[PDB]
Amino acid sequence: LAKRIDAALIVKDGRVVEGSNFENLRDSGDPVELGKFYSEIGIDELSFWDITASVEKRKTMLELVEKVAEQIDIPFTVGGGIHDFETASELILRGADKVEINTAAVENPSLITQIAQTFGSQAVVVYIAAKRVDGEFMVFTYSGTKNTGILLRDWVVEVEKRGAGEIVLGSIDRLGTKSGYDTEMIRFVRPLTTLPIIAHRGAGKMEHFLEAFLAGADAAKADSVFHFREIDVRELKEYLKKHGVNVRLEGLGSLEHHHHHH
Repeated sequence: LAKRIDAALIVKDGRVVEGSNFENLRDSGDPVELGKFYSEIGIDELSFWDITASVEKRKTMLELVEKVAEQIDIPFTVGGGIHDFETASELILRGADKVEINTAAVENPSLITQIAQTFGSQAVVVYIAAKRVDGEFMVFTYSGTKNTGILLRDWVVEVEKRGAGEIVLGSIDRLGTKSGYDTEMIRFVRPLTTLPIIAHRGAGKMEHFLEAFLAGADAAKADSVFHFREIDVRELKEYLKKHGVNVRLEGLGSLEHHHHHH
């Protein structure tokens, strides 16, 4: 019944892709300052999703993880093309609370178990990109481009069996949309796993988060809707609490310039 609000930042070469509209920041495209800003206004957890193309990706992600852990105190996940145990191991040891895998786990589900055996299930996030194909939810890999022919219902069960800690459920059918989370897909997955389910893609307004939690999501992740300020994070948490959703609010408070405190 406790619910989580997460912000995700897509990063390339240590930069926020397409930036943000927070001109109060010294550099609105710097993922550490943006991430620290989110942790101060009330985001519960962060995801840093790297799309660095060329041969610099591994070093780039280790450098990001290093800088994030030194400045940021809320949990964060790194993801985006993490392909084996040694890469994931390096990133956790460098300071990431959680590592997210997708394509590599679909192709080699043993990878889930290998990470969880050393670092515990709570360190493992599996991102599942799913799409309706001929009346069935399917799993897509390679940045949503490869139909694996694997059914979502089968993969969710296998992901829990292999030892993942939580699932991010990203609806390709909502990619870039603003009409709501894929609540039908969330409801479809909810009876199939006891793991935390994190909704991703489709958020356009505050009411969409309420819908996702009524559908059984344990957490809701968004990116552009926060970065370009269509939704204010504190306003969202106040709205959710007002309508009965158990979000984390008492741990915040100081954002209205209330007198002074030395």
